[PDB]
Amino acid sequence: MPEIRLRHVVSCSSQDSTHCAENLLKADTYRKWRAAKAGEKTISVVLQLEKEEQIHSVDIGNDGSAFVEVLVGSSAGGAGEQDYEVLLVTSSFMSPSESRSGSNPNRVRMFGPDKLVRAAAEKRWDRVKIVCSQPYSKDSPFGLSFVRFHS
Repeated sequence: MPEIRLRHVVSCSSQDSTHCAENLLKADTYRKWRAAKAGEKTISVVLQLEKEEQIHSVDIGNDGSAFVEVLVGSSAGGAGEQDYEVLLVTSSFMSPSESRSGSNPNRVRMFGPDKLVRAAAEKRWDRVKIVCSQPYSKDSPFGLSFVRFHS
């Protein structure tokens, strides 16, 4: 099919035990991504792609988040987490105020071809780096409701 699904969280830089970033593998179940701790200032989570393919459109739901960046890369080599290419810079969906109880505390957004670099999006990748950014928590953890990709 002309879609892209996740397999497992290859790399991660912000995930808890029960609500770990691996919960993103089950976008339709009963668990989402939640930073390993509270004080959601900036969390990173690199997920793997069940198959190396290109990227034409992406889907990510914000769970009290505000900025969401996504990088692309392949499992080739795998020396450091800096051998990726900025597929789509951080996307601002919410703010650090409505995430509490002033406005939409949760919203889901997506990306297409215009939001992805053509020089890289058309390159077959099989790894993705998702990094959320925005200081909205302090005692309770949070992050994304789910993450998806589609060619």
